[PDB]
Amino acid sequence: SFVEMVDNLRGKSGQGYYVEMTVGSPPQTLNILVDTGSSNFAVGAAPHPFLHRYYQRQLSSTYRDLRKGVYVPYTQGKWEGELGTDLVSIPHGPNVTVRANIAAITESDKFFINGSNWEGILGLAYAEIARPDDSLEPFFDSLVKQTHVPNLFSLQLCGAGGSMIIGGIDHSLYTGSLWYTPIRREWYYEVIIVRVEINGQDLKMDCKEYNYDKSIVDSGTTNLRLPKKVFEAAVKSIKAASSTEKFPDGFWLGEQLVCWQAGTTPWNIFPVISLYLMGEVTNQSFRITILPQQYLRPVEDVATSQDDCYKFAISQSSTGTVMGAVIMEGFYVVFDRARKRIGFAVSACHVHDEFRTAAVEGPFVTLDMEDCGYN
Ligand SMILES: CCCN1C(=O)OC[C@@H]1Cc1cc(C[C@@H]2CS(=O)(=O)C[C@H](NCc3cccc(C(C)C)c3)[C@H]2O)ccc1O
Repeated sequence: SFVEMVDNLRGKSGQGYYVEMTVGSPPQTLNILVDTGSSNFAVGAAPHPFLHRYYQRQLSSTYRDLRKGVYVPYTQGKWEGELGTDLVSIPHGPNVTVRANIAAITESDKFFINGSNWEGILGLAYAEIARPDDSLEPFFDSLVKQTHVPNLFSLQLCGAGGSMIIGGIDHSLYTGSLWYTPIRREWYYEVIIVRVEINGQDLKMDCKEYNYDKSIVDSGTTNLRLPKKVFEAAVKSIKAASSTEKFPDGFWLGEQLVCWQAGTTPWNIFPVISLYLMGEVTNQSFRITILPQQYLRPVEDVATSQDDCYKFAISQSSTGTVMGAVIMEGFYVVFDRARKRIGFAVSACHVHDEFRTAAVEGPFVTLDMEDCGYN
């Protein structure tokens, strides 16, 4: 019965993908950002310039105050509020109702986005990174304990809406085979990258550099973020491959956006990036290939024209590798919590390049993959 959940997501990689939910009795409708990069369920509970609606605890008869404060600092943006519990449901999700923890946001800073269309956030990662501490059971954990919903979900983010299949895998949302990588540790959705190639060229770095100090799958992050050393190597390789044309130094920093005559974007000059992930069997891995149409996020024409403009969706990180929404977009991603693994398959709503195609290929042989994990 996953068909009811197909296409239940809206938004983009820039402002975030969100799903509709209801909290309290009577049910209060709110759009909630889908974030596999955090573990707190929180909604605006007070007026805000960017909010068109918010959670009103007083109007809910099922609301319960936990008499405890909470705050959450994200890489960018933060909020604080009061903890409590209330009945929660997902209209275009499993037909169930569960009591989960809810952080009523009373104050925030650079958290809500103007015009994003969402007023809350659904942290889908594990309790280990929940605030104030791992005692605050995350939404998905509550859902799985209180109902018969299987312990797993899948995300199909489509750039250029999308689907969040709660409790299973919808075989009609992807093509080819699903390839699985182990979830290294249950806190963020941590994985291990064992090799990286640009246009078939191996970056030739100590694979530990790829996972320094970790690598995570974050639907709540827009770009592909890479550790300093890896970012520099990647940019250097991407520059050479596209040396045909020159771009502002600010462009490679994700500041300036490059434009081209409507339909003249030189995709061919931009290389494909292949990230190899640790597999399920000894010395085995697989790779996902990212096309330029993925790491070149399209943006509105800053001018008064109508030319195709984009922003370099690859940026430097100091908190490890982050496989964000722009990476997830070409693929169907299965967060198989039950079997502690993450699956990747070519999405039905994949990118359409002329002579190239985003892919998930295997199997590959890779020795000493364990040494790729950072400690
Ligand atoms: C798809 C579009 C996503 N977006 C984005 O990147 O910036 C704006 C936009 C929407 C948006 C998303 C988030 C979720 C954050 C984003 S982050 O870029 O901050 C990485 C972090 N996950 C990793 C992380 C990093 C530090 C601390 C924590 C704890 C909460 C466990 C977790 C994640 O939860 C918070 C506020 C927002 O306005």
